Amino acid sequence: SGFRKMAFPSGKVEGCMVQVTCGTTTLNGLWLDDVVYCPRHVICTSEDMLNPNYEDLLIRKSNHNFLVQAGNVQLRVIGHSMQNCVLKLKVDTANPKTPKYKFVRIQPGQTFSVLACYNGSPSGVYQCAMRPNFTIKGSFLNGSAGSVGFNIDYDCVSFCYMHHMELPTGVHAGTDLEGNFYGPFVDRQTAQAAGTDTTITVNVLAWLYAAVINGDRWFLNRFTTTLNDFNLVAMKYNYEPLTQDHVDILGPLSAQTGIAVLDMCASLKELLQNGMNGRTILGSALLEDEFTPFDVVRQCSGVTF
Amino acid sequence: SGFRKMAFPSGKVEGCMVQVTCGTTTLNGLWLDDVVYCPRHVICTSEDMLNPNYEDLLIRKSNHNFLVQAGNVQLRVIGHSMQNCVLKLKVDTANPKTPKYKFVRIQPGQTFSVLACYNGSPSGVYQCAMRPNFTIKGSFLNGSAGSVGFNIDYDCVSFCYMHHMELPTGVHAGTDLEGNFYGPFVDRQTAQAAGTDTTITVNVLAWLYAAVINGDRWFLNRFTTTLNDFNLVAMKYNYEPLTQDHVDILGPLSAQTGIAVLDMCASLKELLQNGMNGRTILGSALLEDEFTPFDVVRQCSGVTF
Repeated sequence: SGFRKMAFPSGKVEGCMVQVTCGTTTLNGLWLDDVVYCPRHVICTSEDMLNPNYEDLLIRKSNHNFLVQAGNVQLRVIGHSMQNCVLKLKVDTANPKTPKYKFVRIQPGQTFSVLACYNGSPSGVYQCAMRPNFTIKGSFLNGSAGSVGFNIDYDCVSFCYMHHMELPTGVHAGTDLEGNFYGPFVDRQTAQAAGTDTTITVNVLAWLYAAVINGDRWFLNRFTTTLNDFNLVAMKYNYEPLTQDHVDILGPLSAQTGIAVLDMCASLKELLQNGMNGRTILGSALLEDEFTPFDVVRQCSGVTF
Repeated sequence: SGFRKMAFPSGKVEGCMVQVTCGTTTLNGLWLDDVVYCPRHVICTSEDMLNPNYEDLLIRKSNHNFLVQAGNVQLRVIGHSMQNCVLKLKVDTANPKTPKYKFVRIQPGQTFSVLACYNGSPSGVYQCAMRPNFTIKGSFLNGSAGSVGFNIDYDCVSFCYMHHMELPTGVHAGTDLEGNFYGPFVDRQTAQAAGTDTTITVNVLAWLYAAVINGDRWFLNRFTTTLNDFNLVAMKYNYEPLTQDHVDILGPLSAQTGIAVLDMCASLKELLQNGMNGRTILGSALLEDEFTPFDVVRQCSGVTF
């Protein structure tokens, strides 16, 4: 019945999006309860970009110097504070659109939906995944700093990301809602770059299982292999090595389809060692590593929120 | 700065979604003002799937026999009517979430976002395009009939599609909000199938222009060609033939990049006649035909709503 990349409905999250302007820089922030969260480098100026020191900028900042906008409505600020690398300003106006929310930190390989917004107005929503080098291959333009990626579980919203900068290589770096950076990055213009990227294995295995579910079975083989062999193959073809947790997590899909994991390992090894022979899987001629097993289960079972 | 497939924020549309139940069949509908629109085959039963006649069923239908669910809230229905192939039930409760809306009919090649819903609750959003055979390659499971695809223009929402059935071939068919079917399809369980499909040229050209904008210009050539030659090669490789409107519409992108359309036509002909030589463009090894020029302009210029 098809298999398409879909993101969570960005209905509750967009209601808490606000705009903040300080001096000459303008971007967007999140408005939960009566505290607004924004990137810390909004107090930084063009001159401060060579070497910024944030404690002096924070102590020298006053309440009136900061302008906060919710669409056309400007609120009032009665206090300010800083937490790690994220500024949280005490705003006297509580947000009636605040949903039930949780703050979580995600490990590499987990997928989340990002609501891209410019100048405090939403523009679009799409899915993305955390690369092993702690980067995301998203689509952001200038002035888009402050967009937040989120996950939805029934009623609770889990926020996991917040855009901060764009690397010279064309990838993006961000921090969690508590101010901790994702990977070895700092908010400065020194020699900042990411490491070597490796394609994930669990995501491509889940994608293959979804393809088998949808009716594509031409790549199935009749062989069985060990686990050290697949670990060596993954490390040899630039893939993250497989573990016992990664072979247990595929239990639901394997039971649903009836095909063992080692057979899929052999099939994937034969696909890598021989290409796709010109055929395409789910309309793609290359392996996709942006489908976690949970996404495959949810889309193929119609779980709704 | 990246290039991803993103859909419109489903915040205003999500609040207008409601659920209906009649007899044994249950699905979801749209609630605008104080009239609800639902697919017309809800009044059919298991026996009616061989040869249904709707006039008698509407004659015998009463107000109390129809159950409407707005989340947990049940409304009141005062009267019923049908327009073409869509049921319009007069509900005495006006929808406070009704936005500024327009009803439009789209031609093949235009893209829109679909808010998939199950049992009256949203599930996800994704982009899709109207194929020349009047079908869409979406991801819908059983009981998802009634989801509506929409477009957003600043403040006005344009609704263009509504899911009705799943073809045996694995594609979907739907009707506009007025009730006219998209292509030769009837809401009956008989011999129904689509025609031959072809890849749309303008979407591929827009995708190539976006790739050139992002900095991937390894396929650029130094040749010029006529327009009849491109028409011949498009019809030769099963592409929709190009026109003068399709060469004028690419004016903005071509002026922005400074690359003539005929040069891109020659590059595309040489790509099709020789493959991609193992290289990839924007992370895909196959040509993409789901990016209209408007989408390319909007994403590369950061137009927000």
